[PDB]
Amino acid sequence: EPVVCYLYGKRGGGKSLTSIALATKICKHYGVEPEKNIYTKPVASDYWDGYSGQLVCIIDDIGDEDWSDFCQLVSGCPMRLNSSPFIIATSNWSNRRLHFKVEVKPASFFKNPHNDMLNVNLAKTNDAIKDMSCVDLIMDGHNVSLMDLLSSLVMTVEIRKQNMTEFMELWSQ
Repeated sequence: EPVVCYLYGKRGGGKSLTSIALATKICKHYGVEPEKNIYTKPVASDYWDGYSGQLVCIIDDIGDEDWSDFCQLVSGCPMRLNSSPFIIATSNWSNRRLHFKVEVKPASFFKNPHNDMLNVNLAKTNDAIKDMSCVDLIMDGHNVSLMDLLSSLVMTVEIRKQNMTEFMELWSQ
């Protein structure tokens, strides 16, 4: 049902900021108010209870084995009313359906020297927040931009907006 974008990396490495940036860019793409269309909560069995139709859902800090819990959340995702929400998951580490796995770490210039975390002040002054160029996004082995990721997610949604998945299975045999 839902396209899951899976962002992982070290604490304070930029995965959280990126999840929100991606979330709001998804909302802007679809002509929708971000502050009303981002449902973000730490992973938990009652994650969906407070949900009320936000376009984008963020499932945070998938740690303490939380992966079985998060697998349930995806399989049991509710519907929307435009028909699935985008799902962004964050986690310290990586690791079967249609998904995007993206490692998030600071771009070399913006890695804090004291700790290997993201220097958000420096990214701010360097106008590197708007496009999240302050961050390295690593997907299928290579660096990718936030807009590339957004564009890829939106396109595969448009692909599934058609009702082709059955035929694509057939065509793929």
